[PDB]
Amino acid sequence: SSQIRQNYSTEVEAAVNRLVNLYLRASYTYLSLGFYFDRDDVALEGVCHFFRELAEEKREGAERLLKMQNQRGGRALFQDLQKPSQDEWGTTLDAMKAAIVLEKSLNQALLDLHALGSAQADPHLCDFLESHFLDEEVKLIKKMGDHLTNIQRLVGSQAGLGEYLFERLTL
Amino acid sequence: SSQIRQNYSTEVEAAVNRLVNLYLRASYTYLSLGFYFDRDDVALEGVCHFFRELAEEKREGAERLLKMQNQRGGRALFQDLQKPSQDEWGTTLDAMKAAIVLEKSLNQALLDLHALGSAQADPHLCDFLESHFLDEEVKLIKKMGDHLTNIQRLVGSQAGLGEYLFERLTL
Amino acid sequence: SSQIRQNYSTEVEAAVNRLVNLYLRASYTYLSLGFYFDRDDVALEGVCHFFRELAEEKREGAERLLKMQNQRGGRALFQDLQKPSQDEWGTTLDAMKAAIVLEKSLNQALLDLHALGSAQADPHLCDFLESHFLDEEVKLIKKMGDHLTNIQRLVGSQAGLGEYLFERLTL
Amino acid sequence: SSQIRQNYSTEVEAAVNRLVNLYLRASYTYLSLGFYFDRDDVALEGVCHFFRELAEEKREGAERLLKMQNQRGGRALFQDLQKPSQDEWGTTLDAMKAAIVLEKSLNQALLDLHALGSAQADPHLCDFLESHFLDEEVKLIKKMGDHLTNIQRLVGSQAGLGEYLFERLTL
Amino acid sequence: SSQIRQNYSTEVEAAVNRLVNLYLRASYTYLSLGFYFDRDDVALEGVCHFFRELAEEKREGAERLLKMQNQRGGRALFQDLQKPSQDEWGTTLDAMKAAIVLEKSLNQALLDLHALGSAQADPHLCDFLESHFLDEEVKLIKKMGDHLTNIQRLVGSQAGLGEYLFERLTL
Amino acid sequence: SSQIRQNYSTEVEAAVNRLVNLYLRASYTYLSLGFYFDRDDVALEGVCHFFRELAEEKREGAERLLKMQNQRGGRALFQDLQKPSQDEWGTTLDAMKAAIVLEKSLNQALLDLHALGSAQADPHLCDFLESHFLDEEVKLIKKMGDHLTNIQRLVGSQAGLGEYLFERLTL
Ligand SMILES: [Cl-]
Ligand SMILES: [Cl-]
Ligand SMILES: [Cl-]
Ligand SMILES: [Cl-]
Ligand SMILES: [Cl-]
Ligand SMILES: [Cl-]
Repeated sequence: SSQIRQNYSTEVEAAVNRLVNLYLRASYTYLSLGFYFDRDDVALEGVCHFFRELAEEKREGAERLLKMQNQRGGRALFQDLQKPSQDEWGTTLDAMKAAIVLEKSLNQALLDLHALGSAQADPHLCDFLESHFLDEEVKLIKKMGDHLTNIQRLVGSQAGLGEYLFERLTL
Repeated sequence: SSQIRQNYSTEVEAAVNRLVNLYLRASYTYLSLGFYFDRDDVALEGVCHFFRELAEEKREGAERLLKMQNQRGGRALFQDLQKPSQDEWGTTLDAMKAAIVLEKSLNQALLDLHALGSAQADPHLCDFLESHFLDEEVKLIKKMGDHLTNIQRLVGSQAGLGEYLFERLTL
Repeated sequence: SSQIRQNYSTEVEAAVNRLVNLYLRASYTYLSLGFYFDRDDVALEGVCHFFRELAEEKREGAERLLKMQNQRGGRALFQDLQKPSQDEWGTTLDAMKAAIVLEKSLNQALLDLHALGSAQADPHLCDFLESHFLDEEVKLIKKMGDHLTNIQRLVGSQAGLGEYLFERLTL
Repeated sequence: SSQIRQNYSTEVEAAVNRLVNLYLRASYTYLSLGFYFDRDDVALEGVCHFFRELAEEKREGAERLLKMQNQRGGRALFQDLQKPSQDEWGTTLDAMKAAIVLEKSLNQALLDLHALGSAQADPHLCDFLESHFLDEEVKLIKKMGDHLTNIQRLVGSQAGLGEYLFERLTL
Repeated sequence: SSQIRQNYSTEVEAAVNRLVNLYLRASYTYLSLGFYFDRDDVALEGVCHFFRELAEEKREGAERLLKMQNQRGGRALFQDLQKPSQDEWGTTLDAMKAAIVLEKSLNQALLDLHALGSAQADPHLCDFLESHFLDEEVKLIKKMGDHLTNIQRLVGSQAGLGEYLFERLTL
Repeated sequence: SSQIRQNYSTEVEAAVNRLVNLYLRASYTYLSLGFYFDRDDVALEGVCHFFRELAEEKREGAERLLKMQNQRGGRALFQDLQKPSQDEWGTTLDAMKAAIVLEKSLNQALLDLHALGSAQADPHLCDFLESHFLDEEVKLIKKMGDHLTNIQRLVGSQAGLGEYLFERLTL
């Protein structure tokens, strides 16, 4: 039992460890998406770079949650990281749809945890999510929605052409 | 129905559009106050500049609310902008009293919307108001109260003299 | 009655206040067009930026007219600002057509006021419109006509593709 | 009754004045701890500097609370500052334990006030504590817990040696 | 009993601890005066800054006395800090009169302690007061007397006007 | 079947994907070791930093293997990442022993894969391991052996003292 722990519920502690698992899983998914778009038979470098950058952001999320865990006197506990849901990710469109689905699930986890922190009267947890995750997630989802719209407008008749142009002129 | 929208109530969406209307109305009021104090028969440049600067701040408020609207997947809807409540604004004192009344009504709108966001369990809205409006509004109201006190001390016997001196040495 | 006013007709004064209303209305229209193209389901950033920049130019127009009003000893009077004619603006093409219609109506207001100033023998008003509005308006209308032509050439068979390319390579 | 005060409960106002008293009392305690470790018969300069720096941080806390008090239109009221609980503070270990006890009581005061602000629907107070105190307090308590652990590992057989080494290589 | 203490009377040691209490009390008084003049209904920023700066100087005085205490091998002992004599400080005039009364009492404490050090044949104490307090106190009292005279000349018929002008053009 | 693949055996391809799994698992282990030594009740910052840096190096290893996979025309395939073998890592000594065990198993995987590449007559694979992994691994193992020796010499009678000193003066 901790020298520092104050106002830090076991329920929050545990949900924080699950969120770390989710973020790491997200990182892994993006590592898989990034290297799929680096395949010689896919070869969309801008799409590759976009997903690799998200791998990194999601790893950094987990790391910030682990630091906060320790700052509040909780105990990091790690679980198995499950492999991404797919081994091949189809088109840029398919991939960006899967990424928005993923982000909406991270975002709902963030909101679920905020609500718990709020029911537990844990304002530092609530602020920590407010300052470092909730707005970042909103901005990212807006950006992906923006991309989806542009990808979709570009499919038209000429899907290859549109995929090339999006990668070259937007990403 | 939106690709991005998550945890964003129609009630919040609508209140955000009304707040945009309020901020724009406030901007307009300050544009009118600014140009009244630029009249050759009023000629108080420091008072002019103070109100023009607030016109600009309130426009920027509306713009930030419109951006957030889009970031959450809501739909901006614009209404008629009603003209300022007055065509002539009297003394610096009169004007600063009207500006504090205006700001207290914007501030109560902000607090009403925070409360709604809080009842709707919308922590991103609550944080967004916290980070960009509530403290800014408090600081502005403090500053106007400070000015009012100084204007009032300067009326004394010699109202013209006091109005000149306030504009020259404070604004 | 004014210490400074000379050769400044009540007819000009009033038409100047109406032109201010028109410019502000134009600004508002462009604010609405700008945020429509920032929607996640429209997502054309170059179109957004083009219209936001015009919001700003039209606000600055009104501000210069209000300053001149005061410089000539007239009295600024503000009216209700009516909401933009549309809540959704369709394609880039639709939007640019609406913007040219708007600008042609501002331009005819400018010319109507010049003619009045000319009938009233008010050379300072005539010069002020000449120096700060008439050429600026011509240049803007030329630019919009240029854009319209390019948008139209790009519709061809492939409307999404053409809308993307115009926004990416021209705006 | 105030020209500026809005949504600022007498209950919050009073609790803010008590928190100011607590922070100042904390400052005083740290001033006493700092000068005890500057005694020629204690002579641990790094421990001295650590506590003097906290004296300063806690004074600055009180000052920020007094500023906010005025910004919200409340009235600062000062009380007697009670002397520190001890005139001599024993070992570095003893001192750091007393400092963690102190900080946990400041931290619980902060949380109590946040809860009150939350029950009173006072989001500006809640944000102000979130932005300037709650995380700072968590970080400080983590740091003191870190120090305690290191002090404790160093006692072992050789308490003087461990106290010297901690002061020389950590503080 | 001290390894370092030489020619340092218990009578001096104790009077030094009382002087520390006096200086801290003075600091507190000035902290209260500073925040009173930051009230929105008082709003005299130059008066605020003048008193806050004295809060700081008097804290630094106490700190230098505590350092010397330790340098001579005496033992710092802290007492209760009594609250300022007033919760509201009236006009700038009232406040500056109270500050001169306060400073004259600090100054008489300094002189009383010098006399004791002189009777005890403690030249280092006498020099320490000479080098760091007696002249500083004289200069401060001269400055406050200068301010009082200027405040008094400005009351005349027009007290608000004079209070504003003093704060704007002198402080 | 690949446009680029030449002299790249399915046996190598598969072993490369398993090595990626091993490196990622190693990264995870080091992430867990790093945050254990950041606990307030462990508090050895130099040990924390040493393991976090290895988390990063092992992630970069996996990333370089995934890039090479794609460069040779193989297909990255990801598996479940198993959780670290321990939730708590004991002393610095315990941790460094576990890290050397881990590295010896990575190193044997590297050598096993080199041998396979050598039996398959795949000189590019052999060179790639030579240039980017085998020497790096040797250097790291030497460094850990160096650390182990120093940790062990420092246990002596005084284990806490030795753990503190190693972290402060070596890491
Ligand atoms: Cl799975
Ligand atoms: Cl109206
Ligand atoms: Cl209308
Ligand atoms: Cl007491
Ligand atoms: Cl008292
Ligand atoms: Cl396992």
